[PDB]
Amino acid sequence: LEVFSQNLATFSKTLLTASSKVFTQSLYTADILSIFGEVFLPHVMQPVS
Amino acid sequence: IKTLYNYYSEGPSTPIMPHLVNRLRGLDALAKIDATLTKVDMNAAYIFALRPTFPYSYGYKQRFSNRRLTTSAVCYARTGLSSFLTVNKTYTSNSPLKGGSRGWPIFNVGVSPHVAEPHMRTLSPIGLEVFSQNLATFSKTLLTASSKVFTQSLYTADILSIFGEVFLPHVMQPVSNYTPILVRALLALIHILGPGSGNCSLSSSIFESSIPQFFTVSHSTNMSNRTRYCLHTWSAYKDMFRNGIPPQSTLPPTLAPEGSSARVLIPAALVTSPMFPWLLALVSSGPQFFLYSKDASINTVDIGSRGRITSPIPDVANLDLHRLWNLFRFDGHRYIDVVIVGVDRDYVWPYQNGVYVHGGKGPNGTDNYGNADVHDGIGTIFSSFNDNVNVQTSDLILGLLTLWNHITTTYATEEEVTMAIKIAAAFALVYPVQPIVYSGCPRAFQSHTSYYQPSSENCYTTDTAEVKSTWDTVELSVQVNNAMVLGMTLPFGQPTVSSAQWFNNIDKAEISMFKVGNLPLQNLDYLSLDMMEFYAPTTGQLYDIRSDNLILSAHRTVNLGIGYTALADFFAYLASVPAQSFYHDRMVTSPISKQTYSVYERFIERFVDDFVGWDRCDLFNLDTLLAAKRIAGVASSPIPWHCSLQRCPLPIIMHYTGLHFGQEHITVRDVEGLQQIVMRNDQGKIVVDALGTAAPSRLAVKLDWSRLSAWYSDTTCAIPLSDRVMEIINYAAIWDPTQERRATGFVYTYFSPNFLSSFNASEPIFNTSINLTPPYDDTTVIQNLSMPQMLSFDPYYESTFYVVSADNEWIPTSGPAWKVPYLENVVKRSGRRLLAELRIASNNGSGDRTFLDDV
Amino acid sequence: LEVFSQNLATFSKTLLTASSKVFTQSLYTADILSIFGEVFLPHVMQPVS
Amino acid sequence: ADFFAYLASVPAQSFYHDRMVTSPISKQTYSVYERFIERFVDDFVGWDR
Amino acid sequence: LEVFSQNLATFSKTLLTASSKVFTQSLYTADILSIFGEVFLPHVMQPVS
Amino acid sequence: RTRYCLHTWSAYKDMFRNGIPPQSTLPGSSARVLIPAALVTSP
Amino acid sequence: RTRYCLHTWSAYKDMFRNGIPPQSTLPGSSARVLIPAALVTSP
Amino acid sequence: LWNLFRFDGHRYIDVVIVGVDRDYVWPYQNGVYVHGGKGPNGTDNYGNA
Repeated sequence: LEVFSQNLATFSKTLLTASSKVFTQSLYTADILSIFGEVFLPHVMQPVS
Repeated sequence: IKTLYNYYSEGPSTPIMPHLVNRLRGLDALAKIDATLTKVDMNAAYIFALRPTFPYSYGYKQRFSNRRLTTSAVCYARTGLSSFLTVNKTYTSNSPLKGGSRGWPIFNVGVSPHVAEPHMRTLSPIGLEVFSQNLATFSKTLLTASSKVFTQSLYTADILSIFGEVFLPHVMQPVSNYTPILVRALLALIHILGPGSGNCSLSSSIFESSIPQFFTVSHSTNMSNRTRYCLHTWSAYKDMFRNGIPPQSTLPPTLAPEGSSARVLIPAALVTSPMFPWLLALVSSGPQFFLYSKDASINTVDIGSRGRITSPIPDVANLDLHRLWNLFRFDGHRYIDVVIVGVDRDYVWPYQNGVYVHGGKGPNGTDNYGNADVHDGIGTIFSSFNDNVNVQTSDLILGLLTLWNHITTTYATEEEVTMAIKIAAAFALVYPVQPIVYSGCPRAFQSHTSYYQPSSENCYTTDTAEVKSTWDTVELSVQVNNAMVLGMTLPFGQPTVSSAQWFNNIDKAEISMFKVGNLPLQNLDYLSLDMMEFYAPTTGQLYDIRSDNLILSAHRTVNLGIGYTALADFFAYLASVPAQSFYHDRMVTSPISKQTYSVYERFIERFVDDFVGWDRCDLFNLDTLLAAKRIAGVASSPIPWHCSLQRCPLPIIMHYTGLHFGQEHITVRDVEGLQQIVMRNDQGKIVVDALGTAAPSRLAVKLDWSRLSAWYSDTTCAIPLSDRVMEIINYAAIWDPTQERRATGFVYTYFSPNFLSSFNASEPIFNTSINLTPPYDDTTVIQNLSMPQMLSFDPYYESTFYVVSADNEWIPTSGPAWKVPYLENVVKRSGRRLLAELRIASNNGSGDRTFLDDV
Repeated sequence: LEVFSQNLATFSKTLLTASSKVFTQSLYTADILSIFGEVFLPHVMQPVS
Repeated sequence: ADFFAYLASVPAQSFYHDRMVTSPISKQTYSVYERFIERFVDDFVGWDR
Repeated sequence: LEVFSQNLATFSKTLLTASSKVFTQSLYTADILSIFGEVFLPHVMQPVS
Repeated sequence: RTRYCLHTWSAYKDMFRNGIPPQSTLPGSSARVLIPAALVTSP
Repeated sequence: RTRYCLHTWSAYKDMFRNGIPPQSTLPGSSARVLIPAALVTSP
Repeated sequence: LWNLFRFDGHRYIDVVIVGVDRDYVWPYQNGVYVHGGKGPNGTDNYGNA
């Protein structure tokens, strides 16, 4: 949902609501966010499977 | 709401400008919703957008026809040069070529003193925080949008400092306007591809087979409107303003753009975009490079008078095919500081090798380059624009297609696009000199004329396979070439006095102080701020497919340019503006040219303010009209000044104005509008004694527009092909009592037989297999699309003249006694019909009239 | 229908995500739609046969 | 078509090899045969004549 | 009118932004207005002719 | 006769920059038909 | 007669510190007129 | 009568010309060089006023 907010609205620090760096090399940092926003935009816009 | 049927059904009203402007607005609205631009093939949507065809049905009538078999068909007018054929740069030999001009005109456009009015905009969440910084005393709660999660992005605190330092006016008053760059984009696309009818030379026989697929880039220092570029990173650019203010400083912001010393902020992620070189263009001064067709042999074609298509024109070897891109000169920003934001000290310029960004990577491994080198022209950078570079049409327009896709979707509103289309329509097309054919006078009035012999002017064709029309008697000498080069016009009729000439091994351009128009500058601050996401986007869409794409927009501006040309021709036949007032010798032949220009500009200035909404003097001026020079050894043809500024044929004018010239206005039967004209000589013997009918006054046409319809088909005759004798001369003449010798003939602006043969195809493609032969051909007439004779021969003096019979047995009120043309517009392109005109004898029995009379 | 409701959706460009790829990369890009969606975009916009 | 040719009085010799050299009456008969065919095609087929 | 409503606007000086340039730099500065706005400021304040 | 050019989807994609044009170009290539591999074997 | 001095906007700006004074100085320079380049060519 | 009158106007005038390049040519008198425009011997950015 935060990636959806990134792709839907102009950037703001309040949009970053779920990411964290407490856990290292996990699926919850900002580079995973960039991955989701870069190579999976269709599935962010239309979550379907 | 309205359709082409409704527009073709209705005619002009007594207030013409309130009627013509509304009709043009409705035609533009129709052009908006016309499809045939997205799903169709690439070089068919382009050809439909840039070379629109106007259907029409011709036909002529005769008095005593016995089983006369005629063909009712549909033709497609089209006008406008799609390109220009000149001699190649390495010709020498100083000899004429069949269709090769020694030089081409330059329609130079200046910088408008007016500034496009910007409209309101809203700031991004980061921009609102900069507003809070500039509006309130500092607090840590004011910093609400910035973050350091994303490195070297547009959302950290240094970007905030940039916004607060060099863009404070735009933070306080968020405002933007984008019509200048849209105008330049539309003009660039249209000139690169070429609008019009496909004719690509001073001769009306050579055409362009289709839109070119390959271009070549050529460089010429002498005749290039180049601009200077400097490249910096943001750090070095800011550092160069620390020890005082250097000369030519771009640091202060701009609200009213000024020509020199501009600057643009370009993010690093957008430098690599294909739209960046086109964005540096369309705001700079142009053309910084010349665009040619890669091959002029597989693209140029020849059309005969009968419709014979010969592909290789006789002199393919020594000819270049300039696009309209090389015939236009634009003045924009002359010095641009391209400053890249979010870049370290080893940037490396991506496009051109050997070009180093100030503050970036140095020549040989060094970092933080300390030189702000100035590059002359956009070809020294952007390796795609180097000399002798061969480009495919897709790999050259794509960036443009990208740029227009972004601005019209993210940055600009629909009103800006509409204004851009309306403004760009003024420079959309280029038209050659107007040719005319004087029919002469009947032998009965040989002693009462100053213009007895038939003549022709500006009638040039190069086809040799078929028979050449006798009217075309133009030989392309140097003097004639220059005289016709000084004769091309724009949609509003403005000529140019600037020219270029590249041959032997020398390129030389003469650019006069007078310009054909002016264009507004693009404020680069709006571009920079939009490109850093400082403004909120206008729309969240990604594609302009469903709203104002580049091809549909360009189609709209081409339609509006042809409409401007048609309305200008109509205004010429409203103020009695002669064609000869727009030739090379317009400033010395007669002092009445200024008087005609007064009324013509009165019409144009009312049209522009009522429809375009821009300053009139920026789109049309008398500066180039009044700066005529005359070549030297070029003499004017002995033709009376009786025809207007017709640039497009009659069907286009009727389409854009509602003029009706059908067969209902041709009289066949008959109470006293006749007058006997009597003239005696010094011996008291009557020497004329002929019947005549008074030509209508412009007031009468104003109160009844069918008077103009009847005035046509009373003075109009079909143009003969093999002989210089018309069938109207044997019966009628023009009698002007205020003239010393009171008899004359008809002037009849004349296009070509080859040009009208090109009208047969429904799409402007002619390679080998297109059949341009006339429909149902049986046996010598070149078709009359010429507009009637002017209702007045003086721009200010109102006097009455007559159409006078010449034989004895013809009564002018009984109807014309020759081949009398008639026209219709026709929406649905139908096929050939073989019709028969017969006598009515009360025993006329035909199967169709007997059994097919139900409907 | 997925492609149609996709290209019709409102995005906010922003170089963080891939929506900005229609600007930084040619407008005939397949990183927001699919390759087939990019190819059949004109016909997806006007479905006729 | 044969019935229309009878109705429009179209001779059978207007469709031979010498239809154009014999006498111009062939085109005069075509000028009515075409009307008959055009009406029939515009009333039944619905395609361009 | 842009220049007039500009110089009439309330700012908070603060050396972070450019409004403070009328203090740290001569009061005839063109970093808040434009150069033309700075030049025509007295006449923008009182438009007469 | 008419000219036919046979490719694969992966090979046809690699001809152009990275994707194939929405509108087919001029030169063969005047027309383009996309056939799933399951329909090619049909009579 | 009167004395005329012709400059350009960019060159006229560089005479002073960085901007040109709102009030013209004493010495020529007793009066100043700003003309857009499109109006200079007018008769 | 032009010669019979004497008027007192401005004695010193600065013609500025805004929106022009560094190769500007004075279009009214040969041999007259605009400061910041075309120089005497084809030069650019003329330095003397």
